[PDB]
Amino acid sequence: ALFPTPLFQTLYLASQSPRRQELLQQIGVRFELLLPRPDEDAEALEAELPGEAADAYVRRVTVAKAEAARARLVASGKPAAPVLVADTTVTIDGAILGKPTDADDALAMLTRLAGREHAVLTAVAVIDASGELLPPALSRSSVRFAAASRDAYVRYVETGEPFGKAGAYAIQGRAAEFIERIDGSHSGIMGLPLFETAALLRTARVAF
Amino acid sequence: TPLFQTLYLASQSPRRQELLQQIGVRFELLLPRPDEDAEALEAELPGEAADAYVRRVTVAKAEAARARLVASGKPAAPVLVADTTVTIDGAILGKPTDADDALAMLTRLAGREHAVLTAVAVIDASGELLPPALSRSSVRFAAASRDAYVRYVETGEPFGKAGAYAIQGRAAEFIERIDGSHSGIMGLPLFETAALLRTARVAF
Repeated sequence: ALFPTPLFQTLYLASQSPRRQELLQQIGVRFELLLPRPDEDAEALEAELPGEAADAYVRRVTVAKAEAARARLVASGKPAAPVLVADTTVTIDGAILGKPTDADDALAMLTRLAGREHAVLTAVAVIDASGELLPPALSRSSVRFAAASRDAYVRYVETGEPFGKAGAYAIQGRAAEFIERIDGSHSGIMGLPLFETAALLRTARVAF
Repeated sequence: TPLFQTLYLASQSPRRQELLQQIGVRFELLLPRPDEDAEALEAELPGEAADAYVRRVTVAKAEAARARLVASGKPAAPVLVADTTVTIDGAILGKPTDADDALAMLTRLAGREHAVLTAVAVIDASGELLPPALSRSSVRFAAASRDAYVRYVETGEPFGKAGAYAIQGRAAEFIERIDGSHSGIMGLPLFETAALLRTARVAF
């Protein structure tokens, strides 16, 4: 691993996520948010295709996010620097789990995860300062939930933590009470795998 | 039913304090008094296994925390302690003594798998020491390079941590993979800790 001398003090972060922001701060990366303009439909890039495996999906979506972020940068007229994006999916038996629509949905997702392993996959992509897409990296992790009990899961849902979370849980919150083990990358599970992200940032000559 | 709204955490570690707050548990602290040699509790025994070491030190911390509670005159409530060690090739790696020691530790961990063992113990409000729990994790470091380890030591992040790295900091850059518990590696394994706290009737 040969790290060339850095040329860029600041990275453009094309992410609204507080977790991804926190994880960049954890490795000492300075960043400027570069968020989708009012006229951009950022949600459209995240639609799945049919029969598409989860690893294929998250990679594809991450590449599109990267391309949209770079086009955003060109149109802003702001000075050239690398741009970063990422995407995360939570799956069990190949099925993608989204955010619960209500308490009963949250309960049903958690009872599905309970007593089993599931996979959390995060892809990260960086477009360098000259506009070249670097190879996206995929972080694969598994997460084991205790069987616990229905009442234990109801009690968790009643805290409200499941809402807005893919798979009805957050690893960095109260759900840690049910997580027996993980295998892979805790930062990856949270939405930005730091080993692979650091590597892309050294390649893109970002100082940290 | 939970009976206690709060417990005592007998720990000076910012990481253990943050982790406990993460699961929504309210806590006061029982910190060592200035004239209490808290460091001597962590002395290894000659030829002692890492596993036995962390267990034994955690029971000793629990009993010193019991005496602190008693001395303080504060009300009965549960008491929580934990201890963490890093091990590779059967050897125990503690907190580095200086920058040279931190570099020697990291050089020993580079390109290899090591284990991080954290024991946790709770004394319930009645004064009964519950069975301790042990969280075992493994961590894989990339080879990286001497130079890259030198720069990391330069940041100061190795100091105060067993094995001379902080998983929740810049060291994440050379950690390829973990298996076990990220909170356990940081010093308070939340799965095992939560279970003890439910048994001790702490509200959260």
